[PDB]
Amino acid sequence: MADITLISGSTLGGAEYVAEHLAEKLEEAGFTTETLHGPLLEDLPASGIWLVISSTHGAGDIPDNLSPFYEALQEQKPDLSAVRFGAIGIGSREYDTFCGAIDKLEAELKNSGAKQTGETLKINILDHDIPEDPAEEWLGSWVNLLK
Repeated sequence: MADITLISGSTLGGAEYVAEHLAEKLEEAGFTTETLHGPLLEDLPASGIWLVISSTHGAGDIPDNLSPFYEALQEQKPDLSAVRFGAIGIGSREYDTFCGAIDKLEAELKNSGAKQTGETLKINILDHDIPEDPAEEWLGSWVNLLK
């Protein structure tokens, strides 16, 4: 069983790498985890502390792995007023769209009544594979709020 189910979302695998890396740090922090590839709303209960991670294909298109979640949310707009979530966008950051794919997924969670925790992370993958600002630092700020 997990207590922070991550919601991995890439076609390339970049979000799967970041999700696995984050999940390891969470396990060392003492919290149980899972790395659900592209789950749907009908496979997530209305209460929990989730962590949505999405590639951005350069144009704001969410990867087809996870993009149906945006549609499943807005089509049903259930009460989700006890979901907490985190949000990460990943992509080649020199593109015109700019870790913006994640915004749609978080917005419909927010609209359904959920709320974010921490702040939204950006992860450039064009040139480096993140250089210098670990997701580990951001995760520290997160566990400090979700406790």
